[PDB]
Amino acid sequence: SLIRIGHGFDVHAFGEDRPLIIGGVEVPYHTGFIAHSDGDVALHALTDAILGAAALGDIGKLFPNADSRGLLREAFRQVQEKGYKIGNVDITIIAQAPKMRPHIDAMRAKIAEDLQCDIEQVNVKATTTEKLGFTGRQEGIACEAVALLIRQ
Amino acid sequence: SLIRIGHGFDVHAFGEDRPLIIGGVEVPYHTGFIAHSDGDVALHALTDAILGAAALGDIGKLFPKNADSRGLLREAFRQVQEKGYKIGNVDITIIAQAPKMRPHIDAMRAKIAEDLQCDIEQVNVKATTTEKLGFTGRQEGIACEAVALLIRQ
Amino acid sequence: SLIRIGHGFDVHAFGEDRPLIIGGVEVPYHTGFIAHSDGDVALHALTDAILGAAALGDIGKLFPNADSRGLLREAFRQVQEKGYKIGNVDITIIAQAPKMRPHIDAMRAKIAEDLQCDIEQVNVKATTTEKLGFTGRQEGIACEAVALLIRQ
Repeated sequence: SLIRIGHGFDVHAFGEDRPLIIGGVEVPYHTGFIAHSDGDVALHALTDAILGAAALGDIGKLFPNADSRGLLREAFRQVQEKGYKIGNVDITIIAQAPKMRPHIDAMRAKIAEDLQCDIEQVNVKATTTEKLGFTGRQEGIACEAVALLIRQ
Repeated sequence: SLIRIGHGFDVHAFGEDRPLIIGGVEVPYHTGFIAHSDGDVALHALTDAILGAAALGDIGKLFPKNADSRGLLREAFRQVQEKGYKIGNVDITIIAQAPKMRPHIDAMRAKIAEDLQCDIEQVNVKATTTEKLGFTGRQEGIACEAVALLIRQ
Repeated sequence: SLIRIGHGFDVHAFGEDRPLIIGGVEVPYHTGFIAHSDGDVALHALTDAILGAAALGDIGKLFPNADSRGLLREAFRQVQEKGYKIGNVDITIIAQAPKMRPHIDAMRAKIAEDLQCDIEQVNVKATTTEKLGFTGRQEGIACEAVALLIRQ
C-alpha cells in the first residue's frame, strides 16, 4: 500500500504536588494520577495515529520518554524506516478551556518541524464538551487525532 | 495534496428556555449550557472534519449566521473548493442515548449531499449509544464524531 | 471512488448474572445493561467503520449475532460486493485495563483473517483515560476505529 490511515486518542488527568513534613523531613506528595510524561495529549494522540497507520502498535512500543516531542520524532523516524512520509494530519484537542487558538500555529510549526513536512499538512483545532463529562468538569483533557501516511 | 483526511468531534449539552415575569416584565430564562448555534452536532463535527482535512482550522473561523449549521457547512465547503478540493467521502457517527433515528438518517444524508455538492452515496451517517454510560448515556447531551476524505477536483 | 474512509465507535457496559430462587424455581437474574452481543467493542467498532466507509450504514443492518466475527465477515462480504478491499485498519481500544498487549497480535490475526488481508494492514492499540470517565471508573470499555477501503 502507498497510502495509510491512522488514529489516536489520549487523555491526561490533572494531578498536583504539595510538600509535607513527615518525621522531620520534607517529602513531596502527589495527588491524582501519576504522570509518566509532560502530559502533552495532542502529541501523544498524534504519535499513536502515525504509529497506528503504519501498523507499528502505539506509543507503548517506542522505548522498551517524558518529552512527547522526542516520542513524536521517534515515531516518525520508524515510519520513515518503513518508507512513509506525512500526507497530512489533523488534531482535535478536547478541553474545557477558552483561548488556546493564540498558540495553535505555534503548535503546528513544531509538529511540522518534527514530522519534516510543511505546516500546511498540519491542522490543529480545539473544542469543548460544553461542561459535560470529565473534560467538562475539568478533571483532565483529551485529544483525538487522525493521520494519513503516503509511500515515499 | 491529492488526498486529505480530516476529523471532527462536537458536543451539544441540553438546555432549556422558560418564560418568567420579573419586575412586571416578561423575560426569557435559559437553563443549562448557553448555545450559540442550533446545536447540530452532526453538522458541526462534519464541518470541522472538512476544514481540518484542508488545514483551514475549525468551525470557529467561518464568519468573524451561526443559528443555522447548514450555512456554516456550505461556507466550509466553499472555502475547501477554493483550495482545489471536492469531497471524496464522509462518515458520521452520532453518539446519543436514543432509539429511532434511522427514519431520519437518509434525510440527513440528502441534506449533507446537497450542501457538499456530492452524491448521497458519498455520505454515510450512523448512530450508536454508550449503553447508558457517560454524559450521553445519562442523557445530559449528545455528541458526534466525523471523518472526511478530500480529493483534488 | 477509488479510496474510502470510515469511522466506528462502540461501547460495552458491564453486566453480571445472578441465579435466584423464585416460586421454588431457579431463574437467572441480570444486573446492568442487557447485552445483545458478545460485547466485543473492537470488532463492532471495526464493523461500523468498514460499512461506514462504503456508505452501507452500520452494523445494525447486517442480519435483519452472538458472534462479532460473523458480523465482521458479513460486513466485509458486503463491502467486497461493492468492489472494495481493505487498505488498512487502525483500532484504539479504550479501557482501564493493563495486560492486553499479550493478546493484541492474536486479535490482529483474527481480524486479518476475516478481512482477507495481511496482518500488516491491521493495527490494534490500547490506551486508558487515566482513571477518568466511565471507562476510567471501570463501568465499561470502549473502542474507536478507522478504516481505509480501496477499490479492488
